[PDB]
Amino acid sequence: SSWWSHVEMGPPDPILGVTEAFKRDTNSKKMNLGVGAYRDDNGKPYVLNCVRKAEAMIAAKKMDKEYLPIAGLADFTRASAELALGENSEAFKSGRYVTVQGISGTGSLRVGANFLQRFFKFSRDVYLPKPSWGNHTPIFRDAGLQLQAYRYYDPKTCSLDFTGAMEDISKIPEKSIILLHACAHNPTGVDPRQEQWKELASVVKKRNLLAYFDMAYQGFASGDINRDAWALRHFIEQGIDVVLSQSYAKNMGLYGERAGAFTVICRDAEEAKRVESQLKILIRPMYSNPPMNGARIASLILNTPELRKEWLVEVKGMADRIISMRTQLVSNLKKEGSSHNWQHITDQIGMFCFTGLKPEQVERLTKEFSIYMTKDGRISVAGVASSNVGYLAHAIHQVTK
Amino acid sequence: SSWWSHVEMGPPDPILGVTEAFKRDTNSKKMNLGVGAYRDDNGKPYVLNCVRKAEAMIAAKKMDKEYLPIAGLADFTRASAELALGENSEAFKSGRYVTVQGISGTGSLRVGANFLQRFFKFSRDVYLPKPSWGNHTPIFRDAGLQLQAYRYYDPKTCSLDFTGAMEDISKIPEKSIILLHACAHNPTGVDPRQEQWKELASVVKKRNLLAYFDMAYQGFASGDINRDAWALRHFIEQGIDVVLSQSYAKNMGLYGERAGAFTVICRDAEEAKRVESQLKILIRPMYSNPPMNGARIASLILNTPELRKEWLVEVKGMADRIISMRTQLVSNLKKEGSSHNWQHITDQIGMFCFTGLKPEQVERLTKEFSIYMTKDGRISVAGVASSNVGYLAHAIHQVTK
Ligand SMILES: Cc1ncc(COP(=O)(O)O)c(CNOCC(=O)O)c1O
Ligand SMILES: Cc1ncc(COP(=O)(O)O)c(CNOCC(=O)O)c1O
Repeated sequence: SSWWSHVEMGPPDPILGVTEAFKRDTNSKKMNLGVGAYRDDNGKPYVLNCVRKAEAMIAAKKMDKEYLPIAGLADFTRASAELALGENSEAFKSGRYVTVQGISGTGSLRVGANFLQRFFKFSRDVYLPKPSWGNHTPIFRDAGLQLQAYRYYDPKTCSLDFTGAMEDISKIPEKSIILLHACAHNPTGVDPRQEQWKELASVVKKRNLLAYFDMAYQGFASGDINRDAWALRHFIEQGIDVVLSQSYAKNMGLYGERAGAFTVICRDAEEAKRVESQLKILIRPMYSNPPMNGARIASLILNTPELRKEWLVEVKGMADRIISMRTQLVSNLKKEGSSHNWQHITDQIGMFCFTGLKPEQVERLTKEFSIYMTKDGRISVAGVASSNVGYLAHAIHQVTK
Repeated sequence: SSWWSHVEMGPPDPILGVTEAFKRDTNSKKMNLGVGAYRDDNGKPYVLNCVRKAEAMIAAKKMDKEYLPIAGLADFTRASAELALGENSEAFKSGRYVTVQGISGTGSLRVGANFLQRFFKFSRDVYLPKPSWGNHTPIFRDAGLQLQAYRYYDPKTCSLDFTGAMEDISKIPEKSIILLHACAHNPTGVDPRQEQWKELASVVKKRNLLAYFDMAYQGFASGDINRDAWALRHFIEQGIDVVLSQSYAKNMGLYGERAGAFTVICRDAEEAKRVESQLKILIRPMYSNPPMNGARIASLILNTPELRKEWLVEVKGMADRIISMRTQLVSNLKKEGSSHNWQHITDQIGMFCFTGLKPEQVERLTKEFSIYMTKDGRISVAGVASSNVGYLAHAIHQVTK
């Protein structure tokens, strides 16, 4: 009897645990469709061109490694607020925002969850779509709030349960918190239609609910960043003061460097100035100040005309390629002799597909073909190259056939 | 009445807030002796030679930016455990350790604080020296444990209150937690003497207290890393299973990149394997995985014969130079006509000096000479160059004279 004799064996990460098991496999044909991670068309991890150049200039500068303020790099902070909101925005123009550099999306999400825990005096409840990205549950629980749900997907029709959503949303108690994904819903690939987004807005506004936007895939739903941010900005200008988490993990392909941000839209420049201070008191006893590299790459890109330009060409190339792969998937499916309807595959947007495979089929896939995906049937199409689309097709067919 | 109208203006960081105010000053002679941060002898932020080369090789490799496991870079993890413990160690030889890459010292400290909160079933109390590094209070409080104190420094004699320490320590309730600094006590510069460390050990062991070591300055107390780790290893081999936080923020001069680690010495390889899993469940809903750059630089240095070698030459050069500056300080003091006793200046070890200046003197210093330090009278000698030792001396004298 030791200090830790009572500490039991906790299970591997639902998602993250998929790269683990993937690593270990000896099949030369294994494919990791586990986490939303882009592979170029050789299915080689891809580092954007503009990032490679952003690193070169920093390099060249012979920059110091001195501690960054508790809120992060001013320049990255400010440039993110902008990417989120648009430069014309009254919110942005007026300075009624506070943006803190955070530990990528996951970290922004959590500083955010702990901020609310601490200053959101109106409710302990955070309402999450059904289904949501797995980590939302624990981020929120470890922070100290309660979890609730609003109906989102409908597996019968492979899309948005707009009447059911509208119903749960309409009954959320005034002033609770609700998590909405900005675009490329994870895990479903289904997003409200402009029109729907206008309606959600109304009911959100009407119930005076605190809107919390998870924006990890901006430029991944349509190949266009301003378009992707539509719903977000439509809210704020409808008079909704949101909170949001942003990640550069996928759109900049900055994954392991970890760069993200957390923002609060307040009412004044003075309120923003007051929240900033508190965000900083909260963040100090956490990790004191954040990782400088990712913030530095991104800020040079966002703030360098040519670097941003290149950035959109290449954020465009990624969205497209995911599209050719969806296309081609469906195609081989039919070509392999698939009897099923694979329309959702090319219907869905973002990095994933929500295929509908049942667990024994997901399991056989892993075991017989070395194709690694989460057991909810979600596969990352992000991860498919011209070279293995055939292989996935076949596999999919065998196990389904 | 907004969401955040009730959120008040919290004060600037006690330490961190000193770089802020420093930044803003227009005096060409301002000096920032606020945070423990090394400046070369031009008093220019210094990036070690071996780091500059570590970056070059990574660069050259054209490494990917893919997500790292929840526990960090295996290689950095393992190499830190070693730097902490020594390669001969039974602890290390046997694998009864779990090391998680964390968000520098501050972050390791907190993962650690939350781990305890969650699995340390024996007490909610963490006993901190008097005085301790400021952030210890809030790290620990935000995590959820209670704070307590053991007498440490004695301002009458400018040293260790060994009878008072021994007394408080001897009365700590069995199984509580106690934070001990490994070397270069922050803020005092006073460390137990080998002999004292042997005695602390006994009373710790005897009371069956959970020893928590904060090791942020290894190679800063003596210019020698193995020596610096003496007390730490002496504990474990006396049968004490500790927990420790390590930082590479000062010894690698990796400040803003943020690389650190948190370790638990358990009883077996299987227990270690069980704690690892739980550490990872805890860390996932936090920041999902940590900043890859610092971990990558450090691991190439620690694990490259030539890179480590260079590393010690240069960790030796930093300790030395801090010594010449202390020396010279005292010297000018006398030369400026100082009536006081400045023996503690050269008596103390590490990055700081605990000068004894009262707040009105600290204040005048800031205001008349542009010398920025914390109000506890602590100055970072780390920060003095051959060029400004004269200036500090004078200043010190004026305000003291
Ligand atoms: C919707 C959503 N929000 C937020 C995030 C967080 O991403 P990051 O922390 O990498 O910025 C992700 C990241 N996902 O990919 C990795 C995983 O499941 O852990 C995500 O899908
Ligand atoms: C004793 C001690 N432990 C732990 C730490 C944490 O250092 P880091 O998080 O930079 O690794 C420090 C860092 N101090 O310098 C910066 C500050 O006061 O915030 C320290 O002195």
